[PDB]
Amino acid sequence: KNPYPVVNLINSLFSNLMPKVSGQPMEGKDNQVEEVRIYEGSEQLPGDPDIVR
Amino acid sequence: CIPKPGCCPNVASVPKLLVKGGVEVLSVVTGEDSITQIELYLNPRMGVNSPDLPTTSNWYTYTYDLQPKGSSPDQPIKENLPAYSVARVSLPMLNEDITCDTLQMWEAISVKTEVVGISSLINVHYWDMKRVHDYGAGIPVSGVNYHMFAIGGEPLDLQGLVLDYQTQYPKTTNGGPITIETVLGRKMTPKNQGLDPQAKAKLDKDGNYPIEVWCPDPSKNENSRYYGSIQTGSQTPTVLQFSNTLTTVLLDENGVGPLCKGDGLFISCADIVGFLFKTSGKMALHGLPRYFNVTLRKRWVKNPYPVVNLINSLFSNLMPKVSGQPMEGKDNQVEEVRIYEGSEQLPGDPDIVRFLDKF
Amino acid sequence: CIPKPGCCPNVASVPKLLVKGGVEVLSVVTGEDSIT
Amino acid sequence: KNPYPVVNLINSLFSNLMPKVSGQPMEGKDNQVEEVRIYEGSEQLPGDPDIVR
Amino acid sequence: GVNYHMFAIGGEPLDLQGLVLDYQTQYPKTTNGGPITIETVLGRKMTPKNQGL
Ligand SMILES: [Ca+2]
Repeated sequence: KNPYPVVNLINSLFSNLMPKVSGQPMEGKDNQVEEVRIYEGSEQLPGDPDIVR
Repeated sequence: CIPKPGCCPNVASVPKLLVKGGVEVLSVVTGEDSITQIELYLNPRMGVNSPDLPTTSNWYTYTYDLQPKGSSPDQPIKENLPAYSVARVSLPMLNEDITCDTLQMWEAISVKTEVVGISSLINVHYWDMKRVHDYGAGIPVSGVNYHMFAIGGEPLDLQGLVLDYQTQYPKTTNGGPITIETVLGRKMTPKNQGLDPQAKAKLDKDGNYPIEVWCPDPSKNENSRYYGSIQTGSQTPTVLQFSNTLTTVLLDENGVGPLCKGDGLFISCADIVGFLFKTSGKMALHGLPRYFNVTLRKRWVKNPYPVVNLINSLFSNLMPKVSGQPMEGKDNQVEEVRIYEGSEQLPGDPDIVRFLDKF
Repeated sequence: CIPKPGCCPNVASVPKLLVKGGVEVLSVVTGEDSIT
Repeated sequence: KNPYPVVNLINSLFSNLMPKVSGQPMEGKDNQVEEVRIYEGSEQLPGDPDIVR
Repeated sequence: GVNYHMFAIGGEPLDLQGLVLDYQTQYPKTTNGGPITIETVLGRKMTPKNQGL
Protein backbone atom coordinates (compact mmCIF):
# COMPACT_ATOMS: atom_id res chain seq x y z
CA LYS A 1 0.00 0.00 0.00
CA ASN A 2 1.59 3.34 -0.90
CA PRO A 3 2.89 4.54 2.53
CA TYR A 4 3.39 8.11 1.34
CA PRO A 5 0.20 9.53 -0.22
CA VAL A 6 0.98 11.18 -3.54
CA VAL A 7 -0.65 14.53 -2.73
CA ASN A 8 1.83 15.21 0.06
CA LEU A 9 4.71 14.40 -2.28
CA ILE A 10 3.44 16.74 -5.01
CA ASN A 11 3.47 19.84 -2.82
CA SER A 12 6.69 18.68 -1.15
CA LEU A 13 8.27 18.45 -4.60
CA PHE A 14 7.37 21.65 -6.45
CA SER A 15 7.94 23.70 -3.29
CA ASN A 16 11.61 22.75 -3.51
CA LEU A 17 11.47 23.21 -7.29
CA MET A 18 9.65 26.55 -7.08
CA PRO A 19 11.83 29.62 -6.44
CA LYS A 20 12.63 29.95 -2.75
CA VAL A 21 11.43 32.89 -0.65
CA SER A 22 13.94 34.47 1.73
CA GLY A 23 11.70 36.60 3.93
CA GLN A 24 11.90 37.59 7.56
CA PRO A 25 12.06 34.57 9.88
CA MET A 26 8.58 33.27 10.61
CA GLU A 27 9.49 29.83 11.99
CA GLY A 28 12.11 28.38 14.28
CA LYS A 29 14.04 29.96 17.13
CA ASP A 30 13.55 33.58 16.01
CA ASN A 31 10.02 33.33 14.65
CA GLN A 32 8.24 36.67 14.30
CA VAL A 33 4.87 35.35 15.45
CA GLU A 34 3.21 36.07 18.75
CA GLU A 35 -0.16 34.36 19.09
CA VAL A 36 -1.93 31.75 16.99
CA ARG A 37 -5.53 30.97 17.83
CA ILE A 38 -7.78 28.23 16.43
CA TYR A 39 -11.57 28.15 16.78
CA GLU A 40 -14.13 25.47 15.97
CA GLY A 41 -17.84 25.41 16.74
CA SER A 42 -19.73 27.50 19.26
CA GLU A 43 -19.63 27.21 23.05
CA GLN A 44 -21.25 29.10 25.89
CA LEU A 45 -19.37 32.29 26.66
CA PRO A 46 -16.51 31.62 29.09
CA GLY A 47 -15.72 34.11 31.81
CA ASP A 48 -12.04 34.86 31.26
CA PRO A 49 -11.56 36.34 27.77
CA ASP A 50 -7.81 35.84 28.23
CA ILE A 51 -8.38 32.09 28.50
CA VAL A 52 -5.72 29.82 27.03
CA ARG A 53 -6.36 26.26 25.85
CA CYS B 1 -40.65 30.08 -33.42
CA ILE B 2 -39.71 31.38 -36.86
CA PRO B 3 -36.96 29.11 -38.28
CA LYS B 4 -39.08 28.08 -41.29
CA PRO B 5 -36.76 25.19 -42.26
CA GLY B 6 -38.94 24.26 -45.22
CA CYS B 7 -39.03 27.86 -46.44
CA CYS B 8 -35.42 28.62 -45.54
CA PRO B 9 -32.95 27.43 -48.20
CA ASN B 10 -30.46 24.65 -47.55
CA VAL B 11 -26.84 25.58 -46.83
CA ALA B 12 -24.04 23.04 -46.49
CA SER B 13 -22.49 22.24 -43.12
CA VAL B 14 -18.79 22.85 -42.49
CA PRO B 15 -16.64 22.90 -39.35
CA LYS B 16 -16.59 26.33 -37.69
CA LEU B 17 -13.48 27.94 -36.32
CA LEU B 18 -13.49 29.37 -32.82
CA VAL B 19 -10.41 31.61 -33.21
CA LYS B 20 -7.77 32.64 -35.71
CA GLY B 21 -4.47 34.35 -35.03
CA GLY B 22 -0.89 33.87 -33.91
CA VAL B 23 0.51 31.54 -31.30
CA GLU B 24 -1.19 33.57 -28.58
CA VAL B 25 -4.53 31.96 -29.39
CA LEU B 26 -3.14 28.47 -28.83
CA SER B 27 -3.81 29.01 -25.12
CA VAL B 28 -7.57 28.86 -25.74
CA VAL B 29 -9.12 25.89 -24.00
CA THR B 30 -11.27 23.72 -26.27
CA GLY B 31 -13.43 20.61 -26.16
CA GLU B 32 -12.51 17.05 -27.02
CA ASP B 33 -13.65 17.18 -30.65
CA SER B 34 -11.64 20.30 -31.43
CA ILE B 35 -9.09 20.34 -34.23
CA THR B 36 -6.31 22.91 -34.33
CA GLN B 37 -4.21 23.74 -37.38
CA ILE B 38 -0.79 25.39 -37.34
CA GLU B 39 0.88 27.22 -40.21
CA LEU B 40 4.59 27.85 -39.73
CA TYR B 41 7.90 27.99 -41.62
CA LEU B 42 11.56 27.18 -41.12
CA ASN B 43 14.40 29.19 -42.66
CA PRO B 44 17.33 27.14 -44.00
CA ARG B 45 20.31 26.92 -41.67
CA MET B 46 23.04 26.20 -44.21
CA GLY B 47 26.32 27.34 -42.66
CA VAL B 48 25.57 31.06 -42.74
CA ASN B 49 22.84 30.81 -40.18
CA SER B 50 21.82 34.38 -39.34
CA PRO B 51 21.24 37.69 -41.14
CA ASP B 52 21.62 39.66 -37.92
CA LEU B 53 25.41 39.46 -37.67
CA PRO B 54 26.76 42.48 -39.60
CA THR B 55 30.08 41.14 -40.84
CA THR B 56 29.11 38.40 -43.28
CA SER B 57 25.32 38.00 -43.39
CA ASN B 58 25.57 38.78 -47.12
CA TRP B 59 25.50 35.02 -47.69
CA TYR B 60 22.47 33.99 -45.65
CA THR B 61 20.87 30.82 -47.06
CA TYR B 62 24.25 30.05 -48.63
CA THR B 63 27.57 28.40 -47.89
CA TYR B 64 31.11 29.62 -48.30
CA ASP B 65 33.02 28.59 -51.40
CA LEU B 66 33.27 24.82 -51.52
CA GLN B 67 36.40 23.33 -53.02
CA PRO B 68 38.58 20.24 -52.44
CA LYS B 69 41.65 20.94 -50.33
CA GLY B 70 44.16 18.93 -52.36
CA SER B 71 46.14 17.43 -49.47
CA SER B 72 45.13 15.01 -46.74
CA PRO B 73 43.43 15.47 -44.40
CA ASP B 74 40.36 17.63 -44.98
CA GLN B 75 39.77 20.50 -42.53
CA PRO B 76 36.34 21.81 -43.56
CA ILE B 77 35.00 25.18 -42.54
CA LYS B 78 31.86 25.30 -40.41
CA GLU B 79 30.24 27.57 -43.02
CA ASN B 80 30.71 24.77 -45.58
CA LEU B 81 28.56 22.30 -43.60
CA PRO B 82 24.82 22.54 -44.31
CA ALA B 83 22.82 21.30 -41.35
CA TYR B 84 19.26 20.25 -40.64
CA SER B 85 16.66 22.72 -39.42
CA VAL B 86 14.38 22.09 -36.46
CA ALA B 87 11.83 23.72 -34.18
CA ARG B 88 9.54 22.81 -31.29
CA VAL B 89 6.01 24.09 -30.82
CA SER B 90 4.79 24.06 -27.22
CA LEU B 91 1.23 22.88 -27.08
CA PRO B 92 -1.14 23.53 -24.17
CA MET B 93 -1.98 21.00 -21.50
CA LEU B 94 -5.01 18.75 -21.77
CA ASN B 95 -7.45 16.94 -19.52
CA GLU B 96 -6.80 13.67 -17.72
CA ASP B 97 -8.80 10.95 -15.98
CA ILE B 98 -6.86 9.24 -13.20
CA THR B 99 -9.75 6.98 -12.15
CA CYS B 100 -9.85 5.47 -15.64
CA ASP B 101 -6.04 5.86 -15.91
CA THR B 102 -6.38 7.68 -19.24
CA LEU B 103 -5.46 11.10 -20.54
CA GLN B 104 -5.31 13.24 -23.69
CA MET B 105 -2.36 13.70 -26.02
CA TRP B 106 -1.99 15.77 -29.17
CA GLU B 107 -2.04 13.69 -32.36
CA ALA B 108 -0.72 14.91 -35.70
CA ILE B 109 -2.94 13.45 -38.42
CA SER B 110 -2.04 15.33 -41.59
CA VAL B 111 0.52 17.84 -42.82
CA LYS B 112 0.55 20.16 -45.81
CA THR B 113 3.96 21.39 -46.94
CA GLU B 114 5.54 23.47 -49.70
CA VAL B 115 8.92 25.01 -50.47
CA VAL B 116 8.84 28.80 -50.36
CA GLY B 117 10.80 30.94 -52.79
CA ILE B 118 11.08 28.46 -55.65
CA SER B 119 10.27 31.21 -58.14
CA SER B 120 13.35 33.12 -56.97
CA LEU B 121 15.54 30.60 -58.81
CA ILE B 122 15.01 32.02 -62.29
CA ASN B 123 17.35 34.92 -61.50
CA VAL B 124 19.99 34.31 -64.15
CA HIS B 125 21.25 37.92 -63.73
CA TYR B 126 23.52 38.04 -60.67
CA TRP B 127 26.53 40.28 -60.96
CA ASP B 128 28.94 37.41 -60.29
CA MET B 129 27.31 34.41 -62.00
CA LYS B 130 29.54 32.42 -64.33
CA ARG B 131 28.29 32.86 -67.88
CA VAL B 132 27.23 29.64 -69.58
CA HIS B 133 29.06 30.97 -72.65
CA ASP B 134 30.52 34.20 -73.98
CA TYR B 135 28.22 37.23 -74.18
CA GLY B 136 25.53 34.99 -72.72
CA ALA B 137 23.58 34.66 -69.48
CA GLY B 138 24.55 33.11 -66.17
CA ILE B 139 24.22 29.46 -65.23
CA PRO B 140 20.95 29.03 -63.29
CA VAL B 141 20.95 27.60 -59.80
CA SER B 142 21.27 23.86 -60.33
CA GLY B 143 23.23 20.80 -59.29
CA VAL B 144 22.84 18.81 -56.08
CA ASN B 145 19.52 18.68 -54.25
CA TYR B 146 18.72 17.27 -50.81
CA HIS B 147 15.07 17.54 -49.80
CA MET B 148 13.79 16.20 -46.48
CA PHE B 149 11.32 16.96 -43.74
CA ALA B 150 9.96 15.24 -40.66
CA ILE B 151 6.95 15.56 -38.37
CA GLY B 152 6.92 13.90 -34.97
CA GLY B 153 6.13 14.18 -31.29
CA GLU B 154 9.72 13.58 -30.21
CA PRO B 155 13.03 14.83 -31.60
CA LEU B 156 14.10 13.13 -34.78
CA ASP B 157 16.52 10.26 -34.17
CA LEU B 158 19.59 10.33 -36.37
CA GLN B 159 22.24 8.00 -37.73
CA GLY B 160 25.77 9.08 -38.61
CA LEU B 161 27.69 8.11 -41.74
CA VAL B 162 30.41 9.93 -43.64
CA LEU B 163 32.20 9.67 -46.95
CA ASP B 164 35.67 9.73 -45.36
CA TYR B 165 36.54 9.04 -41.74
CA GLN B 166 39.92 10.75 -42.14
CA THR B 167 37.98 14.03 -42.28
CA GLN B 168 38.83 16.35 -39.38
CA TYR B 169 35.57 18.12 -38.71
CA PRO B 170 35.60 21.26 -36.54
CA LYS B 171 36.04 20.69 -32.83
CA THR B 172 33.33 20.15 -30.22
CA THR B 173 33.19 23.90 -29.40
CA ASN B 174 29.71 25.04 -28.37
CA GLY B 175 29.18 27.17 -31.48
CA GLY B 176 30.62 24.39 -33.66
CA PRO B 177 28.59 21.65 -35.28
CA ILE B 178 28.09 18.20 -33.78
CA THR B 179 30.06 15.48 -35.54
CA ILE B 180 30.66 11.75 -35.16
CA GLU B 181 33.57 11.98 -32.71
CA THR B 182 31.56 14.50 -30.66
CA VAL B 183 29.05 11.90 -29.52
CA LEU B 184 31.52 9.01 -29.41
CA GLY B 185 34.40 10.73 -27.62
CA ARG B 186 37.05 9.13 -29.83
CA LYS B 187 38.45 9.67 -33.31
CA MET B 188 36.07 7.94 -35.65
CA THR B 189 37.17 4.67 -37.28
CA PRO B 190 36.72 3.50 -40.89
CA LYS B 191 33.69 1.57 -39.61
CA ASN B 192 31.89 4.92 -39.74
CA GLN B 193 32.18 5.05 -43.54
CA GLY B 194 29.64 2.26 -43.29
CA LEU B 195 26.79 1.92 -40.86
CA ASP B 196 27.80 2.02 -37.19
CA PRO B 197 25.14 1.37 -34.53
CA GLN B 198 27.27 3.36 -32.07
CA ALA B 199 27.03 6.58 -34.16
CA LYS B 200 23.54 7.57 -33.12
CA ALA B 201 22.31 10.86 -31.72
CA LYS B 202 18.97 12.64 -31.46
CA LEU B 203 18.50 15.92 -33.34
CA ASP B 204 18.80 18.29 -30.36
CA LYS B 205 19.84 21.67 -31.74
CA ASP B 206 19.55 23.65 -34.96
CA GLY B 207 22.27 24.26 -37.53
CA ASN B 208 24.61 22.03 -35.57
CA TYR B 209 23.97 18.60 -37.11
CA PRO B 210 25.58 18.69 -40.58
CA ILE B 211 23.78 16.98 -43.41
CA GLU B 212 26.76 15.26 -44.99
CA VAL B 213 27.34 13.48 -41.68
CA TRP B 214 23.91 12.71 -40.26
CA CYS B 215 20.98 10.79 -41.79
CA PRO B 216 17.67 9.76 -40.23
CA ASP B 217 18.10 6.49 -38.38
CA PRO B 218 15.26 4.42 -39.72
CA SER B 219 15.26 1.95 -36.84
CA LYS B 220 14.29 4.22 -33.99
CA ASN B 221 12.37 6.97 -35.79
CA GLU B 222 9.07 5.25 -34.91
CA ASN B 223 7.10 7.99 -33.31
CA SER B 224 7.69 10.33 -36.22
CA ARG B 225 7.31 10.41 -40.00
CA TYR B 226 9.98 11.65 -42.39
CA TYR B 227 10.32 11.92 -46.14
CA GLY B 228 13.40 12.51 -48.28
CA SER B 229 14.91 12.96 -51.71
CA ILE B 230 18.27 13.56 -53.36
CA GLN B 231 20.02 14.10 -56.66
CA THR B 232 23.78 14.32 -57.18
CA GLY B 233 25.22 15.94 -60.26
CA SER B 234 27.61 18.67 -61.29
CA GLN B 235 25.15 20.76 -63.33
CA THR B 236 22.08 18.57 -62.95
CA PRO B 237 18.85 20.55 -63.43
CA THR B 238 16.62 21.18 -60.43
CA VAL B 239 12.97 20.12 -60.73
CA LEU B 240 10.50 21.19 -58.06
CA GLN B 241 6.73 21.32 -57.87
CA PHE B 242 4.39 23.05 -55.48
CA SER B 243 0.69 23.53 -54.75
CA ASN B 244 -1.73 23.92 -51.87
CA THR B 245 -3.91 20.93 -52.83
CA LEU B 246 -1.31 18.30 -51.90
CA THR B 247 -1.97 17.03 -48.36
CA THR B 248 0.13 14.34 -46.67
CA VAL B 249 -1.46 11.92 -44.21
CA LEU B 250 0.62 10.93 -41.19
CA LEU B 251 -1.48 8.09 -39.79
CA ASP B 252 0.16 4.68 -39.40
CA GLU B 253 -1.17 1.25 -40.35
CA ASN B 254 -2.92 1.18 -36.97
CA GLY B 255 -4.47 4.62 -37.47
CA VAL B 256 -2.45 6.97 -35.24
CA GLY B 257 -0.03 9.74 -36.09
CA PRO B 258 2.91 10.95 -34.04
CA LEU B 259 2.03 11.59 -30.42
CA CYS B 260 3.42 14.82 -28.98
CA LYS B 261 5.28 13.84 -25.82
CA GLY B 262 5.70 16.73 -23.43
CA ASP B 263 2.95 18.53 -25.34
CA GLY B 264 5.52 19.39 -27.98
CA LEU B 265 5.34 19.26 -31.78
CA PHE B 266 8.72 18.64 -33.40
CA ILE B 267 9.38 19.71 -36.97
CA SER B 268 12.56 19.13 -38.95
CA CYS B 269 13.38 19.99 -42.54
CA ALA B 270 16.24 20.57 -44.95
CA ASP B 271 16.12 21.56 -48.64
CA ILE B 272 19.28 22.11 -50.66
CA VAL B 273 18.44 23.71 -53.98
CA GLY B 274 21.73 23.72 -55.87
CA PHE B 275 24.99 25.52 -56.51
CA LEU B 276 25.77 29.13 -57.45
CA PHE B 277 28.40 29.20 -60.18
CA LYS B 278 30.50 32.31 -59.60
CA THR B 279 32.50 34.03 -62.35
CA SER B 280 35.69 33.19 -60.45
CA GLY B 281 34.76 29.53 -60.93
CA LYS B 282 34.00 29.01 -57.23
CA MET B 283 30.83 27.25 -56.12
CA ALA B 284 28.48 27.43 -53.17
CA LEU B 285 25.22 25.74 -52.21
CA HIS B 286 21.86 27.36 -51.51
CA GLY B 287 18.61 26.44 -49.79
CA LEU B 288 15.04 27.55 -49.31
CA PRO B 289 12.65 27.43 -46.36
CA ARG B 290 9.53 25.26 -46.08
CA TYR B 291 5.88 25.80 -45.24
CA PHE B 292 4.17 23.57 -42.70
CA ASN B 293 0.41 23.28 -42.19
CA VAL B 294 -0.03 20.64 -39.51
CA THR B 295 -3.48 19.39 -38.55
CA LEU B 296 -3.68 18.35 -34.90
CA ARG B 297 -6.37 16.62 -32.86
CA LYS B 298 -6.94 15.17 -29.41
CA ARG B 299 -6.65 11.45 -28.68
CA TRP B 300 -7.22 9.45 -25.51
CA VAL B 301 -4.45 7.08 -24.41
CA LYS B 302 -3.72 4.84 -21.44
CA ASN B 303 -0.97 6.05 -19.14
CA PRO B 304 1.67 3.29 -19.53
CA TYR B 305 3.74 4.36 -16.54
CA PRO B 306 2.81 3.89 -12.86
CA VAL B 307 2.65 7.36 -11.36
CA VAL B 308 3.86 6.53 -7.86
CA ASN B 309 6.87 4.52 -9.02
CA LEU B 310 7.63 7.30 -11.48
CA ILE B 311 7.47 10.16 -8.98
CA ASN B 312 9.41 8.26 -6.31
CA SER B 313 12.39 8.17 -8.68
CA LEU B 314 12.86 11.86 -7.94
CA PHE B 315 13.37 11.23 -4.22
CA SER B 316 16.86 10.16 -3.23
CA ASN B 317 16.07 7.85 -0.30
CA LEU B 318 13.36 6.07 -2.33
CA MET B 319 15.48 5.54 -5.48
CA PRO B 320 19.01 4.71 -4.32
CA LYS B 321 21.73 4.30 -6.94
CA VAL B 322 25.24 2.86 -6.72
CA SER B 323 28.35 2.44 -8.86
CA GLY B 324 28.24 -1.34 -8.84
CA GLN B 325 29.81 -3.98 -11.03
CA PRO B 326 28.67 -4.15 -14.66
CA MET B 327 25.28 -5.85 -14.52
CA GLU B 328 23.69 -4.35 -17.64
CA GLY B 329 25.01 -4.00 -21.17
CA LYS B 330 28.06 -5.22 -23.06
CA ASP B 331 29.76 -6.44 -19.87
CA ASN B 332 26.74 -7.74 -17.97
CA GLN B 333 27.66 -10.16 -15.19
CA VAL B 334 24.44 -12.15 -15.55
CA GLU B 335 24.46 -15.65 -16.97
CA GLU B 336 20.81 -16.61 -17.14
CA VAL B 337 17.34 -15.30 -16.38
CA ARG B 338 14.25 -17.50 -16.10
CA ILE B 339 10.60 -16.45 -15.83
CA TYR B 340 8.01 -18.82 -14.39
CA GLU B 341 4.25 -18.31 -14.62
CA GLY B 342 1.57 -20.95 -14.20
CA SER B 343 2.07 -24.68 -14.44
CA GLU B 344 2.37 -27.06 -17.38
CA GLN B 345 2.90 -30.73 -18.01
CA LEU B 346 6.44 -31.74 -17.17
CA PRO B 347 8.83 -31.31 -20.10
CA GLY B 348 11.68 -33.74 -20.57
CA ASP B 349 14.64 -31.46 -21.15
CA PRO B 350 14.85 -28.82 -18.39
CA ASP B 351 17.48 -26.93 -20.40
CA ILE B 352 15.14 -26.29 -23.31
CA VAL B 353 17.00 -24.97 -26.35
CA ARG B 354 14.73 -22.97 -28.65
CA PHE B 355 17.13 -22.25 -31.51
CA LEU B 356 17.57 -25.17 -33.88
CA ASP B 357 21.11 -24.51 -35.12
CA LYS B 358 22.68 -24.33 -31.65
CA PHE B 359 22.89 -27.98 -30.60
CA CYS C 1 -11.84 -32.02 -29.24
CA ILE C 2 -9.95 -33.73 -26.40
CA PRO C 3 -7.75 -36.84 -26.06
CA LYS C 4 -8.99 -40.00 -24.39
CA PRO C 5 -8.04 -39.79 -20.69
CA GLY C 6 -7.78 -43.56 -20.38
CA CYS C 7 -5.78 -44.04 -23.57
CA CYS C 8 -3.31 -41.32 -22.62
CA PRO C 9 -1.03 -41.36 -19.55
CA ASN C 10 -0.78 -38.52 -17.07
CA VAL C 11 2.31 -36.58 -16.02
CA ALA C 12 3.26 -34.20 -13.23
CA SER C 13 2.50 -30.36 -13.12
CA VAL C 14 5.82 -28.51 -12.96
CA PRO C 15 5.80 -24.69 -12.94
CA LYS C 16 5.52 -23.45 -16.51
CA LEU C 17 8.61 -21.87 -18.03
CA LEU C 18 7.96 -18.82 -20.20
CA VAL C 19 11.46 -17.72 -21.24
CA LYS C 20 15.15 -18.34 -20.61
CA GLY C 21 17.81 -15.85 -21.64
CA GLY C 22 20.04 -12.94 -20.76
CA VAL C 23 19.36 -9.57 -19.21
CA GLU C 24 17.36 -8.35 -22.22
CA VAL C 25 14.62 -10.74 -21.15
CA LEU C 26 13.44 -8.99 -17.99
CA SER C 27 11.55 -6.50 -20.19
CA VAL C 28 8.92 -9.20 -20.79
CA VAL C 29 5.54 -8.28 -19.38
CA THR C 30 4.37 -10.94 -16.93
CA GLY C 31 1.22 -11.61 -14.97
CA GLU C 32 0.57 -10.82 -11.33
CA ASP C 33 1.50 -14.38 -10.28
CA SER C 34 4.83 -14.64 -12.11
CA ILE C 35 8.18 -15.59 -10.59
CA THR C 36 11.64 -14.45 -11.65
CA LYS D 1 6.23 -34.46 -22.54
CA ASN D 2 8.47 -34.33 -25.59
CA PRO D 3 9.76 -30.85 -25.75
CA TYR D 4 11.38 -30.90 -29.12
CA PRO D 5 9.49 -31.02 -32.42
CA VAL D 6 10.38 -34.27 -34.17
CA VAL D 7 10.18 -32.95 -37.72
CA ASN D 8 12.30 -29.86 -37.12
CA LEU D 9 15.02 -32.13 -35.72
CA ILE D 10 15.48 -34.27 -38.82
CA ASN D 11 15.19 -31.12 -40.93
CA SER D 12 18.43 -29.95 -39.32
CA LEU D 13 20.31 -33.01 -40.53
CA PHE D 14 19.78 -32.27 -44.23
CA SER D 15 21.66 -29.48 -45.98
CA ASN D 16 18.71 -29.06 -48.35
CA LEU D 17 16.09 -28.50 -45.64
CA MET D 18 18.50 -26.47 -43.46
CA PRO D 19 20.59 -24.33 -45.80
CA LYS D 20 23.44 -22.37 -44.26
CA VAL D 21 25.27 -19.25 -45.38
CA SER D 22 28.54 -17.60 -44.38
CA GLY D 23 27.08 -14.11 -44.26
CA GLN D 24 27.35 -11.03 -42.11
CA PRO D 25 26.92 -11.68 -38.37
CA MET D 26 23.38 -11.64 -36.99
CA GLU D 27 24.19 -13.06 -33.55
CA GLY D 28 26.86 -12.81 -30.90
CA LYS D 29 28.90 -9.82 -29.82
CA ASP D 30 28.97 -8.21 -33.28
CA ASN D 31 25.37 -8.88 -34.33
CA GLN D 32 23.74 -6.57 -36.85
CA VAL D 33 20.15 -6.54 -35.59
CA GLU D 34 19.32 -3.18 -34.02
CA GLU D 35 15.97 -4.04 -32.46
CA VAL D 36 13.38 -6.82 -32.30
CA ARG D 37 9.71 -6.39 -31.44
CA ILE D 38 7.21 -9.18 -30.73
CA TYR D 39 3.47 -8.49 -30.78
CA GLU D 40 0.68 -10.75 -29.57
CA GLY D 41 -2.92 -9.96 -28.82
CA SER D 42 -4.22 -6.44 -28.41
CA GLU D 43 -4.45 -3.77 -25.72
CA GLN D 44 -5.54 -0.19 -25.29
CA LEU D 45 -3.34 2.39 -26.95
CA PRO D 46 -0.27 3.33 -24.88
CA GLY D 47 0.74 6.95 -24.57
CA ASP D 48 4.35 6.35 -25.59
CA PRO D 49 5.60 4.29 -28.55
CA ASP D 50 9.09 4.43 -27.03
CA ILE D 51 8.06 2.31 -24.05
CA VAL D 52 10.70 2.13 -21.34
CA ARG D 53 10.55 -0.36 -18.49
CA GLY E 1 44.99 -18.43 6.79
CA VAL E 2 42.56 -15.57 7.31
CA ASN E 3 39.07 -15.96 5.87
CA TYR E 4 36.22 -13.47 5.61
CA HIS E 5 32.94 -14.39 3.94
CA MET E 6 29.75 -12.36 3.70
CA PHE E 7 26.92 -11.74 1.29
CA ALA E 8 23.91 -9.46 1.50
CA ILE E 9 20.66 -9.30 -0.45
CA GLY E 10 18.34 -6.33 -0.14
CA GLY E 11 16.27 -3.74 -1.90
CA GLU E 12 18.47 -0.99 -0.46
CA PRO E 13 22.20 -0.39 -0.47
CA LEU E 14 23.74 -2.15 2.49
CA ASP E 15 24.09 0.00 5.62
CA LEU E 16 27.58 -0.15 7.07
CA GLN E 17 29.36 0.79 10.29
CA GLY E 18 32.89 2.10 10.77
CA LEU E 19 35.35 0.37 13.08
CA VAL E 20 39.12 0.34 12.66
CA LEU E 21 41.69 -1.63 14.59
CA ASP E 22 43.86 1.49 15.07
CA TYR E 23 42.89 5.11 14.54
CA GLN E 24 46.57 6.03 14.34
CA THR E 25 46.61 4.67 10.79
CA GLN E 26 46.32 7.22 8.00
CA TYR E 27 44.37 5.80 5.09
CA PRO E 28 44.84 7.31 1.62
CA LYS E 29 42.70 10.35 0.91
CA THR E 30 39.76 10.19 -1.49
CA THR E 31 40.88 11.91 -4.69
CA ASN E 32 38.23 11.22 -7.38
CA GLY E 33 38.96 7.53 -6.83
CA GLY E 34 40.49 5.53 -4.04
CA PRO E 35 39.10 4.08 -0.84
CA ILE E 36 36.56 5.84 1.34
CA THR E 37 37.43 5.84 5.05
CA ILE E 38 35.86 7.18 8.22
CA GLU E 39 37.88 10.35 7.69
CA THR E 40 36.07 10.78 4.40
CA VAL E 41 32.63 10.37 5.97
CA LEU E 42 33.11 12.54 9.04
CA GLY E 43 35.50 15.16 7.67
CA ARG E 44 37.74 14.87 10.74
CA LYS E 45 40.72 12.78 11.76
CA MET E 46 39.64 9.54 13.40
CA THR E 47 39.29 9.87 17.15
CA PRO E 48 40.10 6.88 19.42
CA LYS E 49 36.32 6.50 19.86
CA ASN E 50 36.42 4.86 16.42
CA GLN E 51 38.32 1.87 17.81
CA GLY E 52 35.00 1.36 19.57
CA LEU E 53 31.53 1.84 18.20
CA1 LIG F 1 12.85 0.21 -33.77
